[PDB]
Amino acid sequence: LWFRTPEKIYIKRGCLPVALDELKNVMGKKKAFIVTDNFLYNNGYTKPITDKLDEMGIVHKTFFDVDPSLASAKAGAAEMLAFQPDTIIAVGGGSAMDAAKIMWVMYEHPEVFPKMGQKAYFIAIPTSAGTGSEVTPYELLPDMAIVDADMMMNAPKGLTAASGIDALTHALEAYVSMLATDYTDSLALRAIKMIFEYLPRAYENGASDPVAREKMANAATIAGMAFANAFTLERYAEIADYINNEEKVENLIKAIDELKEKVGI
Amino acid sequence: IDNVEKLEKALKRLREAQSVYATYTQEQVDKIFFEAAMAANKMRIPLAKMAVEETGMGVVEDKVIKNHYASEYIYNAYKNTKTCGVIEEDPAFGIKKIAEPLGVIAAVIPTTNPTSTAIFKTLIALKTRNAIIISPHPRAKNSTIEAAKIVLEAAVKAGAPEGIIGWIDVPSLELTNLVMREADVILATGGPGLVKAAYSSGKPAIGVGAGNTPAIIDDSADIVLAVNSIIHSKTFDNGMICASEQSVIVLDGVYKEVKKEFEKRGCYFLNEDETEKVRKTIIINGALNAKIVGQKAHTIANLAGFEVPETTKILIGEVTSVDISEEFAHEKLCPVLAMYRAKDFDDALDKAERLVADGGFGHTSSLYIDTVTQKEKLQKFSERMKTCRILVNTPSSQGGIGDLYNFKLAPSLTLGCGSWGGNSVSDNVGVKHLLNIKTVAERRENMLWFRTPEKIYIKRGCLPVALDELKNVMGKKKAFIVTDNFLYNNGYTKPITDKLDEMGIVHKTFFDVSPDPSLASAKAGAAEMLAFQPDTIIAVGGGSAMDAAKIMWVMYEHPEVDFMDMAMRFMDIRKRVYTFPKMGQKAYFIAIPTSAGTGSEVTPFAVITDEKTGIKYPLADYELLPDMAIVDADMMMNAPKGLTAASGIDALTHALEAYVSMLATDYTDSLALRAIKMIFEYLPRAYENGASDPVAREKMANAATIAGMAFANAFLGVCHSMAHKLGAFYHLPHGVANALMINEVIRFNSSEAPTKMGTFPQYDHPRTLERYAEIADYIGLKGKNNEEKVENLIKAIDELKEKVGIRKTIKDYDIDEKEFLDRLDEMVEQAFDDQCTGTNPRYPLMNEIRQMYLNAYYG
Ligand SMILES: [Fe+3]
Repeated sequence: LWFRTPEKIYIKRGCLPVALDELKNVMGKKKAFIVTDNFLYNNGYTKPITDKLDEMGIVHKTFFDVDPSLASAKAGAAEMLAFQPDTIIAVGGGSAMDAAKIMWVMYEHPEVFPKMGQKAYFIAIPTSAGTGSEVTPYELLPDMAIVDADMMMNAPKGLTAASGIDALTHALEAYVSMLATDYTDSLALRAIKMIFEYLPRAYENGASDPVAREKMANAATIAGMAFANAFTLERYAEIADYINNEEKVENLIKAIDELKEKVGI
Repeated sequence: IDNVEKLEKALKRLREAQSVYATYTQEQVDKIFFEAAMAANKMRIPLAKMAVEETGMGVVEDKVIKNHYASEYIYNAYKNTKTCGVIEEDPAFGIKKIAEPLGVIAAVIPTTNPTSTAIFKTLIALKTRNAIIISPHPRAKNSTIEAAKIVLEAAVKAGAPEGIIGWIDVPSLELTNLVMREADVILATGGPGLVKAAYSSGKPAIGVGAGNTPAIIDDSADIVLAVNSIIHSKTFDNGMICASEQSVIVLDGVYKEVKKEFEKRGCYFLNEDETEKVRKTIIINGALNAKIVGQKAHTIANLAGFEVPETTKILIGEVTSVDISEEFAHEKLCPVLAMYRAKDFDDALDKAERLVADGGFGHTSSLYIDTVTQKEKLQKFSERMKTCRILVNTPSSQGGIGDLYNFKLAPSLTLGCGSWGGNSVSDNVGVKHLLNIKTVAERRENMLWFRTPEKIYIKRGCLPVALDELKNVMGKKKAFIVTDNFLYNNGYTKPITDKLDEMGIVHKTFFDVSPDPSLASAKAGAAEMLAFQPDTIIAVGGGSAMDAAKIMWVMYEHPEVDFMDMAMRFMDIRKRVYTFPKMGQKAYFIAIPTSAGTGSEVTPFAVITDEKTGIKYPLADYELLPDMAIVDADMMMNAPKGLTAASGIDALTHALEAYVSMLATDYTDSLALRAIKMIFEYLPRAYENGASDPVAREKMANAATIAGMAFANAFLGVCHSMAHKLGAFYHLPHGVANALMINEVIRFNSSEAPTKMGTFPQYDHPRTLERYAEIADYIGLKGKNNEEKVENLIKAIDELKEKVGIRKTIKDYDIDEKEFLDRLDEMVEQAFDDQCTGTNPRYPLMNEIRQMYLNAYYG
């Protein structure tokens, strides 16, 4: 077995500026390539990142044209090759991160796993709390991950519910998986317990309950780690007890149905 | 207002008016500013005539220009500047500036600029929402008063409070002294005698200095431009304006052309007798003559006693000395000018500094030079003059008040001279000097992290695979194996050297590491590494070998590093004074544990014994994380009984203190809980059988690794701060020392009313009892009231200690009572001054640490 995670994972509210100032100017990077989508770029969710990269001396280029398509990935790779960046920042979560990873692969290896750590330094910043794509791939694994609730305060209700259910599903299959070990078991159990407590609060109040949003972000990250490191009746019984080993499955499925009802699925 | 009582009443009414005016919005202030600027601009011509008639000096046209400047440019500069409420707002942080007003201002007006300065000060006071009191010079009083009226009425026609500008009709020394002592802030002007009283009154003040300004002309200069600029600036308002050139230093190379250009355009050069006459005329009885300021060159010459053509503009007298005794080296607000002869640029710089230090210290200075190829001379000039306003190719009178010839310079009168002149501004006085910026702060939290070594391989028999990976993807060629003598003598490194000797890797081993390693062994290992120059480092020992290998790695990649500098205590890991050097260029670090409960294969700590005094110094930084962690049960199935028990209890203490620590997040919480459960579930079986229970041995190693990650990301507490010193003083094993103190630290931390807390932003209130309750619930214990659960946890820990053959107290390990008592006083101080102590939730004191030690010893 193994255990692979990104080099640095930074988690707290308001950690985006400090995670950039204290490292990016320290490493001496001079060029940045932000990759986002139309919606986030238009609403101005990339403003703090460009504002931070403006205070210190880095020139930045934004690519906001991206389910992703391979044609968009090739266009982004061509744009990267023309711009020749050094740091790649992926913002948006989900499709945006996969697209950015593919662009990174094609930009650092135009011949097309090969070793891609020479031309670019990859940073992932999620704006959704369901995918956990910043910690999952093993040569696609990002070099750094920044998790803060400020980027995820104003998510819509349907997206919030879908993201929560996706994180729950990831945690459940990470715990049940045949390759699961103690590390993934502990992470998945923690993620499930945090999901069964704060998802209704995040779906009801939304931005009015920042604690629930931050807990959902952390649970999404833990579930992503568990899924990345881990791709039966006793397992489900232990999960239910943590939250005659036959009725426990029924109670767990009833609780899952109740949670789905609470978020309007 | 010519007596005290009326002045006090005026202050009272001005304070009442300011209290109302301080709450106006942006639009009202904008309208008032616009109306006042309109009135002041429209009344530019009569004011200049009145000022010239009353003061008896100056040129009416230049005063018109000055009034028009003080209205139009002042309005244009701060036309759309925000001075009302929130200015800067950073949502990520919690900072917010409000920019409140200042209060009532006591403004002093000189006699050289009666109306323009009054207009400027009144406008900047109105824009900033402050009241103002004008104290006019006795020579120009009426004119200044009129200026204020021209604004005041306009202000109250836009919505300003009635008594928002006030003035003293008849000024006197006692009245001025009293009015300075009452206003919150003083805005002084008029040079020495008044600025000293402003700065010695008990209230904050903003004064201005004045004096000589030197103009330098060198070989590579535009002669026509320099001469004409000097003439323009000197003749502007007959030199009665401040910052006008008082002396010009011309180099030897272009003296003739400069002199010819000066005499071509209306300048009169003085011979010896006329120079002496002007000397006697200018300074009388060691003071400036009051009948010379603002007068024409012809008038000055007639006062001296000789006649000059009616078209003469400047009187120029060539002199040689720059000392105080030279009357031509002093300030003179008149068209009289002095010219110096210089040999090279350095002589010009020396004369300029000698002339600016004695006179206008901190005020303007000017240079004329070709700033295309003579870049070095410009930098030399810049890095030499104690001058707040250095001008290049610019007339000084119009350059000091800079919006005409240069931009991005604040347009204003009241030229600040900085600390050199006894002032506190060192800049052009704008609106930002009349504001009280107040900041709003919101509670944030420190950024946290999750840092682990990459490529952590977890499987029995996986060492062959992970060591074969070394050649395919990485392809290293040299290997250095750091172990201890015990495992080397018993052949515990045989598989590794067998795997390396299979293929093309040259390997060397170092086995001279004793338990509790010393720094001399670190030097020996670093020297051997330097001699061999390896590409990989492998540590195949449990507790001491990893620390030794890490310190040899540090001393090998950076031989110039110092241990005492590198082993300092800090408060924040990311704010430490000493920054660890990067370690990724020479060697590759691999850790292969053989004792379960150390966790050093995944953590940034390393403890080293000094051997000079005998103190175990722990040092921590994330640059020490190995690049490869290989854990395999095969090399851990032959541990003794006592060693296994010590390792298990040390791992349990690691997990408990990681869970309880202030730096605790969900990651370390889950890891610590899993490690805690798996240690209780499997430790006795591993201790009893050992070789016959492979499952228990694998589970113990897995739990040890989980706990290692847990406290690698969340630092430990005071239990280790005590156990380190206890095991260093009496040669006790680390696990045993941890076992004897955990059940007392648990009681120490679980207090709803602690004497002190751990001063961490996310640690809001004492919550340790609840955390211990969660631990008890997860481990499978029963209780109620959140109190019996902690007691049952303590009982379970005691039973676990009893099961693994660990005694009950310190005294059971043959520790002399007198020796213990004689060194407890010195050991407590060392226990308190430890790196881990700063992370404990309760932050123990000295007496409480001593009491814990006594309770541990006496049971
Ligand atoms: Fe320890």
